[PDB]
Amino acid sequence: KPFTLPILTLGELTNSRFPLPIDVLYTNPNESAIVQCQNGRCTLDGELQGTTQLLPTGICAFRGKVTQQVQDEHRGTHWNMTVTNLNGTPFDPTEDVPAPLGTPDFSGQIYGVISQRNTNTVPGEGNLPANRAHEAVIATYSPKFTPKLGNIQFSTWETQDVSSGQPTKFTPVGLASVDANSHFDQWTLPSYSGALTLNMNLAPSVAPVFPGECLLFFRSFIPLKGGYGNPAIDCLMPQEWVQHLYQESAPSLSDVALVRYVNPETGRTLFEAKLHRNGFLTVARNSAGPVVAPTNGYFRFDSWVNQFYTLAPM
Amino acid sequence: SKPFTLPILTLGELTNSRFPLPIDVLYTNPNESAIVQCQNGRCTLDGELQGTTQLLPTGICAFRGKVTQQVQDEHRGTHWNMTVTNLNGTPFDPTEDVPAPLGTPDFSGQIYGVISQRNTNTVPGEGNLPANRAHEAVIATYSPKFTPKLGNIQFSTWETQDVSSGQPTKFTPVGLASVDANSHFDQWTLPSYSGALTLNMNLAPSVAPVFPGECLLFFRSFIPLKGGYGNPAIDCLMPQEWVQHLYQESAPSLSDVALVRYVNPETGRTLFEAKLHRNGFLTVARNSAGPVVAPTNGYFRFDSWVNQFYTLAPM
Ligand SMILES: C[C@@H]1O[C@H](O)[C@@H](O)[C@H](O)[C@@H]1O
Ligand SMILES: C[C@@H]1O[C@H](O)[C@@H](O)[C@H](O)[C@@H]1O
Ligand SMILES: C[C@@H]1O[C@H](O)[C@@H](O)[C@H](O)[C@@H]1O
Ligand SMILES: C[C@@H]1O[C@H](O)[C@@H](O)[C@H](O)[C@@H]1O
Repeated sequence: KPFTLPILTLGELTNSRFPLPIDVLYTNPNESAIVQCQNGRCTLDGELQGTTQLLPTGICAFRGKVTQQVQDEHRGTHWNMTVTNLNGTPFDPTEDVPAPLGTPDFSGQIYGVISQRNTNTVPGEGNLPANRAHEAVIATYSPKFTPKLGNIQFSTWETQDVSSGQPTKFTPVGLASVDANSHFDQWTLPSYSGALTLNMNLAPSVAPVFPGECLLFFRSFIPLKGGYGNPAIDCLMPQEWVQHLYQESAPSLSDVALVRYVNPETGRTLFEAKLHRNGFLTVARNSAGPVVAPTNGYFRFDSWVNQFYTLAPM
Repeated sequence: SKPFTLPILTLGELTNSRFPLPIDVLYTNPNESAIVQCQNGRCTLDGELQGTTQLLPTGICAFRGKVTQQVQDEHRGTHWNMTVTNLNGTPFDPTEDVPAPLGTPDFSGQIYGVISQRNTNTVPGEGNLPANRAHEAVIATYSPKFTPKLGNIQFSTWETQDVSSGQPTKFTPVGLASVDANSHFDQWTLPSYSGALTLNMNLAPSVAPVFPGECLLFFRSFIPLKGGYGNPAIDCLMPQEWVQHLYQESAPSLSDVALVRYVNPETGRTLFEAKLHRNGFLTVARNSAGPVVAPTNGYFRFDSWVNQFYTLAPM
């Protein structure tokens, strides 16, 4: 079965690491961190890895139940919630995954909305349940962030109106802050089972091997609740590529696919890239920053090549 | 002729094309009195997007634009006029043959979400990272001030001051503010995209069974509530992944109807069959309302092109 990529353009792609559209292609050759994100991880023959799942609505989402308000040194009102799988089934910590699929894969203060729909109903209210929603923050670097253990903590501005024991949804929206105390680092993984524990079942780190090459990312700018900043989240492949590869399950005929970024209006190749078996792109570029190209551009699979292939410089 | 196909995503792997929600259940309601004419999640089987449908899951019920004015409510809350662009940031051209900017909500109600802003500019001499803010907001799509086809809408906030004019603004939808009587939630009533006395234009057509004994089959999602009582749902004709797939493939439609079977892969058994109509919606032979009780690892498989006169096996 022939390997293919979707023919979605850049303006028709979304980030696999946060629910955002792709804004630009981006490189950063001098990156010192190990790149080992856990969402947006899929091999070219369709094997999902890390915490990657298929739903755009599941990325950095949680489902579960609030148990109780809990004490925390930091500003706000804090709440513990058990978390299930996104489909509502109990999370089984013995599954070979780092954490429930969809769990955030970076250090930071994730801002979103917690909403609840009660299980019990009121006969006087048409046998309909009570609801509430409030803004919430999840500090993924907190020692109380333990999604692999089945529970996490979030904070609210709201001091009282979060109910215990009721079905709870977290809808991510952006970051609370990128100030010095907010520990935003997109390449630092959370400790999924808590402080001082080793993460397990990780999707592998990715890196260029060939001289002169660097990773190419699909970059999205992420909203902020407050403060100064222009934070971004870079994914290895957009969510639509995860979904496509998973569907197709095309055998990988070598370790490296040659892809061409094409202008469909003109037919011209803007640049070429290596698409590696584990699901990431490299290019021959010696600079950091956006790739300035039209958003109607798209990657086209050309052929299977190998580690010895020399890319034309961007 | 390029063969027609559906994605092999299961129900637990599909999302709603009318609001950013996972699909929860398949659903019928034969006795529905409203005309079904939603504008998001509209795609022909040969890949033609219709209505306000676009491809991004992040674009559904999203807005992009700039705030122009603050207006305090008589009683409570603050209203903000917002001039909207296309989601890709280019100016919205109202003479474009669409009902409204792609992604515009397609139903009456109070849509609850978060408005966020990232300022364009920084203060000369004063540090070079832009200022940001986000607050909860509500968009009343039934409001006379909801005129996205004219290039502007209004949202309201609890926040009374901290929303900036002339700065890039994003609306991230989250759910509904209310489903009380005064909140006018009706998923099949279209907004008046240009205001109340003006006719909507360039609409995707209404959908309905033709053949006796059939009813529409929907992909149903439950939508969060900011407050109050209720368990509101949003029904789409096809999930967003089917829109994306059909658009990609652009397979010619070889009859008016693609016969599809909902299959249990564990047993290989067909649970039921359905008609997938050329204009992009499903019907089944069912004479009851409510969820279809089936495993979420079940999925629709294309069987063959049939005629509109084909008689469905009763569900
Ligand atoms: C819920 C809280 O209300 C306050 O007025 C705001 O200043 C906070 O940002 C937050 O939204
Ligand atoms: C930089 C400042 O951060 C705060 O959270 C906001 O409320 C202000 O509007 C401003 O953007
Ligand atoms: C921003 C507003 O703050 C208040 O405390 C809340 O009661 C409202 O629901 C809203 O969130
Ligand atoms: C029914 C009530 O509606 C309000 O908005 C909520 O704040 C309460 O928690 C409760 O759900």
